[PDB]
Amino acid sequence: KCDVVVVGGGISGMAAAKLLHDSGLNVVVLEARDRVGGRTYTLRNQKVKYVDLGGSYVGPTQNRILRLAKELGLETYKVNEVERLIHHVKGKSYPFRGPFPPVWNPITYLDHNNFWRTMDDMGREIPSDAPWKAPLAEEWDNMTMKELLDKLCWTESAKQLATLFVNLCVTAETHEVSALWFLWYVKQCGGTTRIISTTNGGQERKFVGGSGQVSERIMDLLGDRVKLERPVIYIDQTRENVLVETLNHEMYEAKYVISAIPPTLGMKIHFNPPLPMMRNQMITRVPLGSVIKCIVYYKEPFWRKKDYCGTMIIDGEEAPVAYTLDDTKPEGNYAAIMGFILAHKARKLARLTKEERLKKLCELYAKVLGSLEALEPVHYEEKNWCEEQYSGGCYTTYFPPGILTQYGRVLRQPVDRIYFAGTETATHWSGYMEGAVEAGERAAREILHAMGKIPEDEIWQSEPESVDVPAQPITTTFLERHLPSVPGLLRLIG
Amino acid sequence: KCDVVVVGGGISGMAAAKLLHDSGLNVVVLEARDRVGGRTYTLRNQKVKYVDLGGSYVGPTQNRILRLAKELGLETYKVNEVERLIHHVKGKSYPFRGPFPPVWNPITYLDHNNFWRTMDDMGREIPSDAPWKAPLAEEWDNMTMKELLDKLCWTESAKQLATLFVNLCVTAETHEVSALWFLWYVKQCGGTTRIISTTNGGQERKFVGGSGQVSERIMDLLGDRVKLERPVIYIDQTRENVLVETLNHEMYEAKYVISAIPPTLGMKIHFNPPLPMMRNQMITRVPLGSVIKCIVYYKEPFWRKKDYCGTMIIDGEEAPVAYTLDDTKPEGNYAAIMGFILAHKARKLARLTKEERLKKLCELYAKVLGSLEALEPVHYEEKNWCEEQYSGGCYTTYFPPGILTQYGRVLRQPVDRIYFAGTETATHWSGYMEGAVEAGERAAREILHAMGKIPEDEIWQSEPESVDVPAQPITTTFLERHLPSVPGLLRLIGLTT
Ligand SMILES: *Cc1cc2c(cc1C)nc1c(=O)[nH]c(=O)nc-1n2C[C@H](O)[C@H](O)[C@H](O)COP(=O)(O)OP(=O)(O)OC[C@H]1O[C@@H](n2cnc3c(N)ncnc32)[C@H](O)[C@@H]1O
Ligand SMILES: *Cc1cc2c(cc1C)nc1c(=O)[nH]c(=O)nc-1n2C[C@H](O)[C@H](O)[C@H](O)COP(=O)(O)OP(=O)(O)OC[C@H]1O[C@@H](n2cnc3c(N)ncnc32)[C@H](O)[C@@H]1O
Ligand SMILES: CCCCCCCCCCCC[N+](C)(C)[O-]
Ligand SMILES: CCCCCCCCCCCC[N+](C)(C)[O-]
Repeated sequence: KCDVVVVGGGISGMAAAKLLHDSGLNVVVLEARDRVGGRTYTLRNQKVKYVDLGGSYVGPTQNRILRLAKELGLETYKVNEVERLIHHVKGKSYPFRGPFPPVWNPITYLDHNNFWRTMDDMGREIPSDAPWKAPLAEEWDNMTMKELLDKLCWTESAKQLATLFVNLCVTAETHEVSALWFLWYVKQCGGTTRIISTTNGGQERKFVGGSGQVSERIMDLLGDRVKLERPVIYIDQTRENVLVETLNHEMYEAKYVISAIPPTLGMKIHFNPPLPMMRNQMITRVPLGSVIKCIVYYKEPFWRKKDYCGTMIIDGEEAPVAYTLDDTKPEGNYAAIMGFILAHKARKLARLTKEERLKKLCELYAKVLGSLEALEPVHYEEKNWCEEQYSGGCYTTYFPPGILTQYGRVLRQPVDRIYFAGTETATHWSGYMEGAVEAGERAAREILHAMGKIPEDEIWQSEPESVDVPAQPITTTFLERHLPSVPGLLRLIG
Repeated sequence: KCDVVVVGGGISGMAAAKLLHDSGLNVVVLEARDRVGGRTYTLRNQKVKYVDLGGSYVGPTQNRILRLAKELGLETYKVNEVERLIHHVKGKSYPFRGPFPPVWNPITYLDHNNFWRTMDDMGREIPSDAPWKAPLAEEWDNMTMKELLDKLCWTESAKQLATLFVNLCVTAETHEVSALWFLWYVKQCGGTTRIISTTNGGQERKFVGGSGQVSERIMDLLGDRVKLERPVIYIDQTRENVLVETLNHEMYEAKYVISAIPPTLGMKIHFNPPLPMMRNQMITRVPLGSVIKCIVYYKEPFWRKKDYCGTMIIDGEEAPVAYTLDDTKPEGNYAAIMGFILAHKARKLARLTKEERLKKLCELYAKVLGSLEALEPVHYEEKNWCEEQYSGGCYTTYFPPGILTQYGRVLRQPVDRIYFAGTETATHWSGYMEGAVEAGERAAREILHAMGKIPEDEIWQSEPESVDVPAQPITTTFLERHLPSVPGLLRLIGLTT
């Protein structure tokens, strides 16, 4: 008994399922896996209490997920940043404060500052709405992030940090991704400072008890309406009602469909009539990134006694993990260090066993933190999202050179009675649980409008700022704004 | 009755289905569409007699498809190249002979000759077998064709021809594709001259009566064994026998499976257990190209009376088609001009209607050939492969930067009892009907060897050269081999100063 069938049981699909349900429509969520959540997964066991193996951090400006979470009963806590962060470079650890690791060489400094600034400068020229309408869309999209970096960075030290920055943001290589798309990505989160910041940015907080809780609690509000172990394999739009068919043979009929699965994963559904050419091809050109999330558990948060907060930014090819955060529960309990094994390394180290990875991570953390204690883990958890069939990767989808301009506007164009959600279709914090909410609700409202229940006026809604997580605005030093680039200085002579 | 289930009813799947069948095994071909052939499709109707709307040309060195075709009863005929070809550049038409349009400016000449030569030089370093083992695999793979071209080409005239060359070979933009992969592609066909040549190259000949005939005639040899309208949707390897399930609900059980569908199209099958991480992700990173094949029929082969053979190479953004060949049947009958609408243009002009495209093609062919007669088409056929669900595109699969080195060796690595065919897994003329044969048969022989019926020794077989289409070898002028590059000349005169 269905007005709308939502494909996809993740935050986006649930967010949508709920909005429709709240508005008095009969919905149904068909979910392939034996669990809701998708790219969020909260493991619960005795050694760990709870742990986010998937999507986890939420921050200021991410108002939608914060709102939906509150209403569903959930609370946040601050990720630990009281003590010092560590930038570990060329085999040595240098402690620091603030978002960016400091650089002492005045030339290198000019270069670094210019890089971050130019990402943001370039970004101001790309609309979130429609990145392909950027004045230099063609040029920028026809060129990789590695190219742009090779051009923009006069120092090896800045090329390397920039690379790490790209690797960490989108779990792909700089040579894999289009410049236009990457620049769009960063800007639709609020620029470099917002995206890279723990305190006052994207990694500020986590949900008490896990984020799996979000889509779980929505499943509760919907009773028997969410159907687990139901992978959709066929959508048929020939008749008056849309027929949607699952791998186990059940048939569902609906006036409308929200597809809230990752773009490329539409490949997994057979369509009748065939999809329009643009979409048929678009969905083969949009891969997801590669990451292993790893958590190592320790008797005590030892790092803090050495005045380290747990954050490590680790340069170099040999290091299996480039970025860590402290994962100790808000109490002091269950101390842990979180880390990502990114991009090409997620492929290299997947060859090893669970134990061999644990060993490599510990030896690293031991070197970086300079403490024997890191060699004594009390427990370990990991997830390699590269092997998930109904995910395709993590965190999100990336666009190779040339594809955003050409196939861009396809992603959220309705196909008859199919409407498209999922975070990759958001316009603010796309890539994140936030985007998942934006997209989920907009797609729902699109259907509402088609049924003539709300005006076009009302499809895209703005969101009131959170009271519990107010957003400090981002500011820049006069010197930051005005210092020359390395070439610019060379030009200030001859 | 199933020892091996073949998914994929195209030339590769059939080539395979037959090899196994001839060796006394019970096979089954499960095919999604209501026809075999796949990326070959031969339209038959009264206005046209027959027309290849899909894969069509065969040439010297393409011995496998040539052999399989002969044994199946088929014959070839030469594509028309008797008269002059046309290079149409900056609004004007310049007739010429030989494979390459001539260039007169001595500087530009050096640049052009060096470009073609360097494609081939770089290629000699890449193993067909395993392109990712090239000495400079990382560097080359991390970089797009547009990048390599921007670096290699000192003249705009050469950048443009090189771009067209890329567009035409792989139906993609230079900025879309990895340099390593592209250089591999060209070299596994026999280098630039072989790939671009009509006479004595890849476009020498067509099959009399169509190429759909190839897989069709194999369907005949197999009786009721090919099951049309059967799209596979689930493969299950948990048990002793592999279960394969179709969209209409039928179950098939087999000791082994050949998947002979385009790599990325495996996405369309749900697996149990899940695929290994590498494949699972590989198959999202491997798109197919974009092309519309367009044939315009005329009362007579009028071009020939003007001493033009029908070949047009057309530079420039405004032209909807960059390359045409003469499609007149070997008799003189049903005169026609064949042309491709490539890459980004395939997306742009799909917006228009059948008639609007015809008009644009006619106006172009009229300008290029300089004859009002082109404005008077007697009939028109077209296929836009971009809209094919069970194809994904045409002609073949292309690799974006970074993917070949990382995900390369995954393409033809067995997954338990699944073995992988399809042309994208060939090593000689991959991308082509030839490749489809190579890969089909190798896959089949892989299974044969797993059952201990033939030695490992015998999985990859070499192929005797055709008697009807012998291969003239490729040669180069002394001057071609030794003329400086543009930079090389700049160097050569900076050693007087
Ligand atoms: C995995 C990853 C993601 C991630 C992260 C770290 C990693 C390791 N860290 C994050 C961070 O800390 N902050 C944040 O905001 N997000 C972070 N994420 C990204 C985040 O997980 C995603 O942005 C978000 O969860 C996306 O949600 P969405 O709903 O848009 O996509 P999904 O979660 O994958 O849900 C899709 C559901 O659809 C089901 N599915 C797939 N195919 C089918 C078929 N064919 N039939 C029926 N159902 C299907 C999937 O199973 C899934 O449940
Ligand atoms: C389309 C294109 C191709 C082409 C060409 C021009 C264009 C417009 N010109 C060529 C040229 O002149 N010379 C040449 O040698 N080849 C040319 N081609 C390329 C050529 O067609 C291909 O290289 C070759 O045909 C590839 O064959 P292969 O067998 O390897 O791949 P396929 O033909 O697509 O066959 C696949 C079959 O599998 C079926 N399928 C797909 N999905 C499923 C599922 N899920 N279940 C069951 N069956 C499935 C497809 O329908 C297809 O029949
Ligand atoms: C200049 C420091 C180098 C970059 C530091 C910022 C780390 C980026 C964190 C992005 C993590 C994204 N995600 C999904 C894990 O939240
Ligand atoms: C230097 C002339 C410009 C390139 C001319 C060669 C045309 C390449 C033909 C490739 C066609 C491939 N295919 C599949 C249609 O056979």
